[PDB]
Amino acid sequence: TTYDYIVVGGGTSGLVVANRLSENPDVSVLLLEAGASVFNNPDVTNANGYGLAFGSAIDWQYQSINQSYAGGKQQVLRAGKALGGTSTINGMAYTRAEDVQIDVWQKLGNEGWTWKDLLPYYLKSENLTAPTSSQVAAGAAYNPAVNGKEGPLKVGWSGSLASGNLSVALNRTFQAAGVPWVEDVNGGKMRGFNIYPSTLDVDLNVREDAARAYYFPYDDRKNLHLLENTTANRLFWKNEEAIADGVEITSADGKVTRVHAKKEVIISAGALRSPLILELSGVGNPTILKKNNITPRVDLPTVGENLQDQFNNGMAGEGYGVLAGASTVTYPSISDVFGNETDSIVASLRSQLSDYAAATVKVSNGHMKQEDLERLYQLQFDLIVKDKVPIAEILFHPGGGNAVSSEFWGLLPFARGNIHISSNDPTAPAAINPNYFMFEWDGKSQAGIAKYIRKILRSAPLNKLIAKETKPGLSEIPATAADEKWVEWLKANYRSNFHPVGTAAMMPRSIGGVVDNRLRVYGTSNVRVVDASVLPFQVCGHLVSTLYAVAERASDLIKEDAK
Ligand SMILES: Cc1cc2c(cc1C)N(C[C@H](O)[C@H](O)[C@H](O)COP(=O)(O)OP(=O)(O)OC[C@H]1O[C@@H](n3cnc4c(N)ncnc43)[C@H](O)[C@@H]1O)c1[nH]c(=O)[nH]c(=O)c1N2
Repeated sequence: TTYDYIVVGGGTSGLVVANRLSENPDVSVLLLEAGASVFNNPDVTNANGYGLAFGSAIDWQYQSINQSYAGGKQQVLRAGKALGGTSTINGMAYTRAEDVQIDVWQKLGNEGWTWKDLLPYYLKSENLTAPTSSQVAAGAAYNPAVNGKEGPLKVGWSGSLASGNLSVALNRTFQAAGVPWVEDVNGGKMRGFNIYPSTLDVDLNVREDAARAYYFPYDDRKNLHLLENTTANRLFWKNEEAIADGVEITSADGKVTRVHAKKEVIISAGALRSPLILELSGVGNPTILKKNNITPRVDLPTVGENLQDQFNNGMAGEGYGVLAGASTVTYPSISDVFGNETDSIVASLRSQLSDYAAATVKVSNGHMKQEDLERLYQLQFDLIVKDKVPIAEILFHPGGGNAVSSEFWGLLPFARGNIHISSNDPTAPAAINPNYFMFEWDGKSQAGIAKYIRKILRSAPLNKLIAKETKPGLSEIPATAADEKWVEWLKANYRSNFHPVGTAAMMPRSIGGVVDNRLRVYGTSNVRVVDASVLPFQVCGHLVSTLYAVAERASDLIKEDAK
């Protein structure tokens, strides 16, 4: 029951760390995973199975508090309970981030974290299957210079991919609206329309989750150990800067035991669990810890703060006939969405930034300083307004038969919330509050994006295919309706976009960070967080690509520190 490294959470990020640290045959690694294999789970393996696993035994189905700035309801925040984590239940889209938005990580004080520092690790993680000519005819494309050829994560396009009326029409309609087709959204400039690749083993025609990528091909390594169906409760400490001695675990039979780490404990339980594990271990806000019958070990009160999530809405149209083709993504900038209204939207946002920052201070009861929040919000504002990073993701796909479905989300809302333990019982549900719709921009941008989608459906040449909008439809929201009617409908119908970051944010400790630029938790010698918790801001694209790259990079930092 002693190992060099214990990796808590056999998920998207954790499996990368366990894979890379176990490359040294003299280093022993223990993975702790609450779930089990999903190698044979048909809701997981099906390349066309997104959504099948929702609400099943492999979905944690975490519950938020009532969202008082939105519709007042509790929202589910889905997450994978499985070897492979959330990569087993996700939408399989493989898209990255805007170069300048990774560069901001260094601007905020994280030395060595820029697009060019992370780029080799995106490449290291990936093995892209080049598209066939029929896939190229459907619009599949890539830039060879920005895609890896030999990494564990297989990426590619469906063998079923075929050009069809809907995707040809969407491409032409966006181009006419001034949004160009881009060959690859993964080279650091994401704006455009694209037939995006997926985390797919194209030869096997199965979802390429993190366990199929980083675990099963390597599972006979004698130095790589898995304890599945096993829940990590908390870390325990050597008897000053805190030195983790190991992890306390509960097995399937309910027995509580200890496993010991000789070098480090890496916490990779996801953004909605890693901060809870810290809190249960005494690392966090001492007032919250003492209220919940925990003895504080490290006074780090921003654990669980700076939670940032996006929210997703859906729209739909009906064709005159059957619609087919590629699934598309569009990443429009603020001016693509707002056109002539852009300057007005920008001025309104500019005028509110300081007030947003003031309101966010209260969320943490002042454990983030107003001045630091204003600095962070100014960086996000500049990315939106000056660098013109995409403000939305819009997916369009055939919905079956004559249906076209769109799913979309604002990428850079300003609302921050938090997650905290609700007791010292490791099984108790956390208090999770993303504060969806807290700030005017967050809903106003969402409404702008929805109106833009309505306009695209009615624009040539796509309009020749589309009989009418069906969701919301013109009866529910007439085209003469004010913006507030859009915001009301979006509030009533959104879901979490399941993209939470920031709950153990990488920032300097003086401005409220939880981990340093080597992902080590402040106040500890040998504890790291390596998962979405550490991203200090949202990214424009889909999270796994960046989380794999971050975990690949962390693995090198861990190896260096061991030498
Ligand atoms: C429905 C849906 C749809 C999408 C997405 C998410 C969701 C929920 N995402 C987001 C992406 O899939 C997600 O952000 C990452 O998989 C999260 O990886 P992490 O390593 O942070 O946590 P992740 O959740 O993967 O891993 C945490 C692991 O820790 C385990 N665990 C938790 N608590 C534990 C404890 N106490 N003890 C032991 N084990 C514990 C969990 O069971 C899990 O295996 C996505 N991304 C993308 O790139 N493309 C997409 O198309 C989508 N779409």
